[PDB]
Amino acid sequence: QGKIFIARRSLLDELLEVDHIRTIYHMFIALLILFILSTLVVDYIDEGRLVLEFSLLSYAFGKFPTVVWTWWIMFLSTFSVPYFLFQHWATGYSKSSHPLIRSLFHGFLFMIFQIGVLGFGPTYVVLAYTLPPASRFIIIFEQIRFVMKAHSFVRENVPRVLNSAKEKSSTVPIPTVNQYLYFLFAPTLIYRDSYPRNPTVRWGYVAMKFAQVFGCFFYVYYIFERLCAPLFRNIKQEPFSARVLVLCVFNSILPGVLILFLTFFAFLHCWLNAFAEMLRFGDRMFYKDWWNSTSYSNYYRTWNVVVHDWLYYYAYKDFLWFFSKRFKSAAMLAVFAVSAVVHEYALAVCLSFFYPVLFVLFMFFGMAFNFPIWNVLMWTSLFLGNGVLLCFYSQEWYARQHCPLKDYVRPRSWTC
Amino acid sequence: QGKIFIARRSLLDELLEVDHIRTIYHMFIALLILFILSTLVVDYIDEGRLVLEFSLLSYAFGKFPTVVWTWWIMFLSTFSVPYFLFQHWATGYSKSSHPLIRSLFHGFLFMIFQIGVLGFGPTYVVLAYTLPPASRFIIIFEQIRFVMKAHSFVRENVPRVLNSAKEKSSTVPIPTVNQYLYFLFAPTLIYRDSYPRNPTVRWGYVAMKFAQVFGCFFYVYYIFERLCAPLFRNIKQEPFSARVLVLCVFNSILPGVLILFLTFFAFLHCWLNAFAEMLRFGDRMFYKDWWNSTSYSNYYRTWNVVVHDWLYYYAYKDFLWFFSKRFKSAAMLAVFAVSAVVHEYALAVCLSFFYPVLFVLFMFFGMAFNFPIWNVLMWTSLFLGNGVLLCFYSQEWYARQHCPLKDYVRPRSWTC
Ligand SMILES: CC(C)CCC[C@@H](C)[C@H]1CC[C@H]2[C@@H]3CC=C4C[C@@H](O)CC[C@]4(C)[C@H]3CC[C@]12C
Ligand SMILES: CC(C)CCC[C@@H](C)[C@H]1CC[C@H]2[C@@H]3CC=C4C[C@@H](O)CC[C@]4(C)[C@H]3CC[C@]12C
Ligand SMILES: CCCCCCCCCCC(C)(C)C(=O)Nc1c(OC)cc(OC)cc1OC
Ligand SMILES: CCCCCCCCCCC(C)(C)C(=O)Nc1c(OC)cc(OC)cc1OC
Repeated sequence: QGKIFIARRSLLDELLEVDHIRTIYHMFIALLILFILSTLVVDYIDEGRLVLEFSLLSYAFGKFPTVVWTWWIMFLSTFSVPYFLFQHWATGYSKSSHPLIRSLFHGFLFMIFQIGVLGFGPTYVVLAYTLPPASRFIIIFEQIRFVMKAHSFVRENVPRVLNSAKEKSSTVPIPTVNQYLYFLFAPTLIYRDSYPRNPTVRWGYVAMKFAQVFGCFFYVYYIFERLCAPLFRNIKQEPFSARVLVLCVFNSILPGVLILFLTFFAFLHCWLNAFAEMLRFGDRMFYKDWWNSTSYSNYYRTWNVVVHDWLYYYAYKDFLWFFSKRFKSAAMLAVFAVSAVVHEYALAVCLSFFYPVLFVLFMFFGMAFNFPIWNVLMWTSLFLGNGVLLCFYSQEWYARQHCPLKDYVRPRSWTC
Repeated sequence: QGKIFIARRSLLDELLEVDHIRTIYHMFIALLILFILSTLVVDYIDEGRLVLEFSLLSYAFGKFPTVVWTWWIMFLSTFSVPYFLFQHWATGYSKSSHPLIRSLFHGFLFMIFQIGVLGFGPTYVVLAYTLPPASRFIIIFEQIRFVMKAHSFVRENVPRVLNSAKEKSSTVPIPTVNQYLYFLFAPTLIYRDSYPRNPTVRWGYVAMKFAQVFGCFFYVYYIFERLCAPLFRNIKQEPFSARVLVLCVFNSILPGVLILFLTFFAFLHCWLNAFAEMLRFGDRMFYKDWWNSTSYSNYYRTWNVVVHDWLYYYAYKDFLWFFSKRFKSAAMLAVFAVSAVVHEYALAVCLSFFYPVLFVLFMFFGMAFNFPIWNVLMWTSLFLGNGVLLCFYSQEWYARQHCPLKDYVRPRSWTC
């Protein structure tokens, strides 16, 4: 019915000790060194001198004070008002006569809080202040994580209070402020927080892995520059040939697959692991081997098991017993769908589109491969889907960048 | 003083059972499936129908009857006349009075045999019949292997006869015809042949790995087509910009590194292993982990340990005690040098050049990195060297293909 946190170490950290995968990692970072050397040489050729401009990151992270102010107000809101609302509701529930009306009132209050304060704020800051595209993504990912963990907090703390008031003890098991402040930075996503912990904080370890994140970000940056610039920077003498389109979906796979592997590694492994060992909770793995995945169910099961666990437990179970319809084969097909749309939302704000190639891509993916060789099929479909989504998104982004076309129903499909 | 053949299995065959490297292999073959699908789609777009032309292999393997006739005469020569010459020399040596003059006579006879019959034949077939470029490579690699194994045969069988005639026994330990015919197809390169053997012949195994070779060859083919065509097919509106050159040496690394990895795998692992288990001698590994290589000595030590063992034993030891000079630090720097030149020769015949970028590349490599982070330096230098050699060779090949310029001292360096 619940989840057990066991203190096993991260999978990739245990696996990276073997010398072969060690050499794969060294090959990756040698490729990065080659990238930076090629970039410095190209800059020294083009400008003659004065290397290391770093222009794309300056354009993508422009209004950074606005972003950090938005994050400050976001964090203080999601830290203060849900806790205070739950305190008031628990007191008014356990104190006096029939609180079912009061319970529905507080439930509406929390619903409007989450919806208003955590959609309107984060979404309308973007649509009002006209942020850079990458600076929208950080705050929208933050709002998604915050609403997920707030819903987790409430859904975990409701039934305990319910059963304790049914037992009718004045000692209401309300959570404290410090453990909530801890969970707000926890790498997990369920309010049953890191009661299993780590003994000490290896500061060399956290420094190494945080610098690893800081390096992987520049690896993403150099990948974007050296591959997404030559393939996409306004080669728009429109042939509309299927040859050019298939060559884009071919040539964008290497940047696509490198970005996917690298961002998996960076974000999950070292980002979370830095905020794990810095927070004394490195006591849970957050991804099994997603390459060892023949069927689709397993692939979703062990890619970013944080999101998978949150979605599975809360969405699957609660949203399932709420319906228990005659067609329960969609028990996953439903949640993935909204997952799709939330990813669509994640690509709706920062891209200023709604072009749902990820949505229909996921639908074709699932409805085609739900009905060892399966591992090869999974890898080839992953390459092709990654490549097509990357080429389509970059192509539409630069085609709308070509002409502003001043409701965005499928724009820039014609080369402007 | 000698070598011991132990029946340990191939390294990569034992390592490929682990599921992670298994997934790397499946990723590779899924990439190949994506390659062939992209090629069929591009052909169906360009021609409208009538897929699967296979033109480049028809041009590269044109005069195949001539190649197989050359190989037949090569094999029958190197199978008959060295054996007969050694028989006659051993008999005339152990039979009668002072054979030092006769021994020098037979030594000159074998020297002229190897030099004439195994340079002139194979090299002058090429320079007379004007073979396709890839069909030169098969016969020149065959002549190199044949001269190496013939020299091995003679250098192993001389001292045994010497010591046996010093002991003065009429039973001269001459080798038989069948074991020589076996060694001529043996995967090893030392005449101390596969006395350790395998019990049986797994025909499913040899069929699978031979089909694996046949697939890896097409993987090389599709790599060449989809990457070396767009980057190199006569984009010759000469800027002579350092930017275009560094972008070539950058963009040719992925085809370069894929070709190197794949050809290592294909040729060594499955080619040799098919001719190992089909010949009842899979009782020796022929490469350790060359990725786990920090220093240069180890890298050369365990890349294609067949050639390394032949060179090391015969060249190193014999050519070393023949000089034992005051500067013996070149004990490796010498042999590698001739190795370089033989590779240069391997790239002198089939490329119709002598452009020695591999030679000076190897020299800079060694003289710069002889004096974990070393693993990264090795990988980045390997990427850069592979890329520069591939771009230079393809560029010069296509630039000489542009205009024939009808002694080839550094041609096509100007864009024709
Ligand atoms: C059918 C054809 C395409 C198969 C091609 C197989 C090639 C791509 C694969 C199969 C097994 C692989 C090797 C297995 C493990 C390692 C250890 C790592 O530290 C470096 C890469 C290296 C050395 C791999 C390189 C590429 C490799 C040799
Ligand atoms: C400093 C930055 C560049 C490091 C980037 C590290 C990335 C490229 C590396 C480090 C460890 C690697 C993983 C280790 C082993 C495997 C198992 C194999 O079956 C699939 C690839 C996979 C999943 C690797 C993918 C790429 C990987 C995650
Ligand atoms: C830009 C080229 C494509 C790169 C792909 C990865 C980009 C960073 C994604 C980061 C994020 C959002 C956390 C994530 O992993 N996404 C994700 C997931 O977790 C919510 C679950 C999931 O189900 C199997 C599939 C998912 O992506 C398909
Ligand atoms: C075309 C792009 C570059 C691809 C590189 C591999 C091509 C096939 C080579 C096949 C062959 C000749 C057998 C070989 O492995 N060469 C080789 C070697 O053995 C003799 C020893 C050696 O010393 C460390 C270095 C060697 O190559 C640098």
